[PDB]
Amino acid sequence: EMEKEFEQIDKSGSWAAIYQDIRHEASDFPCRVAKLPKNKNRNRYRDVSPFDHSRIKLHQEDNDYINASLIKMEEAQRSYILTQGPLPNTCGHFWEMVWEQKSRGVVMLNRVMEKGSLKCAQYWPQKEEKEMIFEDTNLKLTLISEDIKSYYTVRQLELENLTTQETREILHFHYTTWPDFGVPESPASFLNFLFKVRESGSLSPEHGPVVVHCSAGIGRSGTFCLADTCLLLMDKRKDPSSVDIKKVLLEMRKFRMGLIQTADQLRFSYLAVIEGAKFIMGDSSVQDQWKELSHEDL
Ligand SMILES: O=C1C[C@@H](c2ccc(C[C@H](NS(=O)(=O)c3cccc(C(F)(F)F)c3)c3nc(Cc4ccccc4)c[nH]3)cc2)S(=O)(=O)N1
Ligand SMILES: [Mg+2]
Repeated sequence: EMEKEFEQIDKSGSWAAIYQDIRHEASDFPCRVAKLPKNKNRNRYRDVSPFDHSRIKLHQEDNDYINASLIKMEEAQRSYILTQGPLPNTCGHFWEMVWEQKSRGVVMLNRVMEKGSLKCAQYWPQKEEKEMIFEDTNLKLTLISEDIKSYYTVRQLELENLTTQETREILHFHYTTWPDFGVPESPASFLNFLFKVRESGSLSPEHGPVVVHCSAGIGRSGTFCLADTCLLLMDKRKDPSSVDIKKVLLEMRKFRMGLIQTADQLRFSYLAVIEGAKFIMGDSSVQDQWKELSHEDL
């Protein structure tokens, strides 16, 4: 039924109309804290703000603001923190959030520079011997190792609370070829990556919410979370054909504005879920097929 709906949307050529209807029906909640004058330099984009009700609060008394939102999907039983690409002055805040929320994984879907423009600060160390210290938050971050694939890289980071000396291993899943306002090369390349994150254990409820970000934390980040959530629901319900992706996206938009930024990212989300359903329904060949198709060992 999901592919029947997909098939009729394609035949009618109504992706833009469907997507615009979602934009029109999406929740509108205040973002008063994000808009306070003192928080202007903590926001990368003036039109992308976290709603007050779902924003992540830093545990510091000075200013607890960070442009990050808790997306809590009740039925799917999974939470995600979606945030913008950190700014030069909010990298300490970013890691303080990771620490305080007890996240185990960070999913990055953009590159630091895209088409001649900075989209995110270099918030993690590129070299083992050049660790980073965020003085304002008292955290130390070290690159332990990295596994570089053709379109994505997985890194092992060690985050240390300098005050208590406790250290934690943080896994960084960096998708390096997802164009801004665009889509992955194929459902296979997207799913291969998603399942790598799932298999790492990072999404387990024993850990805090995975932190997902792109440049604004809504387009690419929204696509990633929508597909994951829909696949979770299909695996959970007695009838996987009951999953209404448009309803799931409207639910996600109650927690952060603008998730899914183009009609084609919405269409791609359908393809990813339709393709991923094969695995949910049993198929044990699709995963290797996805890896092969993704050409990750290029
Ligand atoms: O696939 C994506 C889209 C990126 C993205 C999404 C939103 C923004 C916020 C920008 N604010 S602004 O300070 O660059 C900006 C730009 C224009 C107007 C504007 C106001 F509405 F006037 F505030 C703000 C931004 N770019 C547009 C382009 C766009 C146009 C039509 C439909 C969809 C997107 C709209 N807002 C930046 C990156 S992502 O990193 O979330 N992944
Ligand atoms: Mg070296």
